[PDB]
Amino acid sequence: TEEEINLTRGPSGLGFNIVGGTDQQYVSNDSGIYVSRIKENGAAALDGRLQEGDKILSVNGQDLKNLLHQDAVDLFRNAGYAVSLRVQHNFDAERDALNIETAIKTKGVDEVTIVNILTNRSNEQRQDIAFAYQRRTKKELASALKSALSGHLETVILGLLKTPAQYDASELKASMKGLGTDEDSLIEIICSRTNQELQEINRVYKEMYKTDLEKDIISDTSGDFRKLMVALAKGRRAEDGSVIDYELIDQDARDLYDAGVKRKGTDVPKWISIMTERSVPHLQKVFDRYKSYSPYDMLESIRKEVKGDLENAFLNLVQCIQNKPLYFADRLYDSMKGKGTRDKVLIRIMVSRSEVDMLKIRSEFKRKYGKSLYYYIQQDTKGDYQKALLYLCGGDD
Ligand SMILES: [Ca+2]
Ligand SMILES: [Ca+2]
Ligand SMILES: [Ca+2]
Ligand SMILES: [Ca+2]
Ligand SMILES: [Ca+2]
Repeated sequence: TEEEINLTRGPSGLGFNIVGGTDQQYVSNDSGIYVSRIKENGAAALDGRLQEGDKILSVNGQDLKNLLHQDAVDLFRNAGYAVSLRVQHNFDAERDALNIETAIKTKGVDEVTIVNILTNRSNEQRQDIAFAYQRRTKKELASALKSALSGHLETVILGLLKTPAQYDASELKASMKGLGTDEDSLIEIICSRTNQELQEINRVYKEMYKTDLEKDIISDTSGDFRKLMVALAKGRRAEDGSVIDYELIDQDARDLYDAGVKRKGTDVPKWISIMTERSVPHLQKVFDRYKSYSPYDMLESIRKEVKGDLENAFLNLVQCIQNKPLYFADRLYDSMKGKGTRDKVLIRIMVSRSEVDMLKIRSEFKRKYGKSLYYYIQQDTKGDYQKALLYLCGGDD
């Protein structure tokens, strides 16, 4: 609510304290000026309209806009004795929840407004919106949208309503439930996640499904492929050390060579040890030093040495080590380049990465393919589903 308040200044000021400004912003999450306290017997106290927490929108009939804290203090002191204040009595989450509700309950469902809200809010902001929606309607927002939406738009929106660890845990469960294991989706998640992401995934997975992620992996996988996936999911890769171990970079490169191209067969345990335990910056230098010894680089060496799920997992792993944004750019390109769309891949990347490194993915994509990721999404998808993806993309080029 907005009310205009007229006060008369006395020798002790207008009678209230202010906080905020462009140089604060950590006290209010924006640049606005807010009333924090009302001094008793001051002008604002006897008037009774000004409240603690009000946002000062206007003073003497000028909209406060991008003011430093001292600039607002100078504005309140030079306003004269008769001052008019246009005030405003997460309120953002409460508003977004109400509009989503009216959108869901609009005849035919306002899918546009739902997308415009949820795809243009951060993940934490979406959690707040979910809290306010359930308090107001006594119904779960995802459940409501699951009935309201359909098709690929439902998949996107429902994915966005999960925390990052919940979404990754649910996609990992989906890739193993039943008899057919989706190795591509399992490999994509396990290979591309950081130690911090995986430690939280292992925690959330246990809470959601009452079973350790490692145990579901052991059930649905076998062979060296099982060993590589169990190793990566532990999320205890060496953290980036302060020193570059050149001796170890060269020896690791020699060990990868001797384990594969140089011999008949492959010492797969040796490959798993090096590529899961060493830090990522160390392994990037290892893969370059490997080119000094081998006529084929690490990816070509993998194609020549192993096959099937093991090959696919190693190829995805080396790409993520070498260049994670380029990895997702290529997977995005693969999901869209030919007939139809691999929507499950396209959606999972856009949901999971839009708030992590979507600018780097778009940069790599545009430089490699000459057209923006935006463009490719535009061509391959349609409708509010397309609009959702384009918002997660963030912009053209
Ligand atoms: Ca409609
Ligand atoms: Ca539905
Ligand atoms: Ca299965
Ligand atoms: Ca070999
Ligand atoms: Ca296509």
